[PDB]
Amino acid sequence: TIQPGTGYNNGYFYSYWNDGHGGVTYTNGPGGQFSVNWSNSGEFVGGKGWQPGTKNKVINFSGSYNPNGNSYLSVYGWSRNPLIEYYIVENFGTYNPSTGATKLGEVTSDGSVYDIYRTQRVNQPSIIGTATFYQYWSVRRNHRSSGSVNTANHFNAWAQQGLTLGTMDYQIVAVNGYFSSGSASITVS
Ligand SMILES: O[C@@H]1[C@@H](O)[C@H](O[C@@H]2CO[C@@H](O[C@@H]3CO[C@@H](O)[C@H](O)[C@H]3O)[C@H](O)[C@H]2O)OC[C@H]1O
Repeated sequence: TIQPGTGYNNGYFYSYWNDGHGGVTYTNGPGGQFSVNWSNSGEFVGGKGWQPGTKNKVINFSGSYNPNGNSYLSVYGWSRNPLIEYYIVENFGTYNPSTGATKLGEVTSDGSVYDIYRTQRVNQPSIIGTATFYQYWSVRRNHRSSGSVNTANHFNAWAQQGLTLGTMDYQIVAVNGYFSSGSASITVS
């Protein structure tokens, strides 16, 4: 079990963040493996991957994802200049993160269609401090907890629709949570 923060474990970059509310335990395991157990958490996100990401990485993931409430399983990361928080959402709990959001396209990739959206966070935490910034989403229609993600298909589709990315910062397979409970065990490569 580890502190919120970033670093490397068994060859993989990890990032683990929470809002200080408690109720979340994040564990690094062998190789590309990590687990998350949470109960009446606040806001958090953690996982394993790369620092920096690339714009054509093929990300593989496998495991078990059992949210009880608001939670996502995604390819998650950031760009700088412009500052963008992005998600390729493979599964989720009680809330589709695109609810109420403007649909800006579709993309077929890795066995499913995905719907593309853009949202905005206002004076929220980020990799550069409190800021206002856009979020890009691909939301998979066919939910799963194992597979491969050809990231170039999403980044290219986003760019086509006017959702461009800057320089890549980190890029991980992550479990997100917002005031919820659950467990998950995921292996990345
Ligand atoms: O110390 C800083 C770290 O705390 C800082 O971490 C980033 C903080 O913002 C986090 O993003 C939130 C995760 O939840 C999403 O649901 C929200 O939309 C985000 O606002 C991000 O994951 C962390 O990496 O990085 C900067 C350090 O100096």
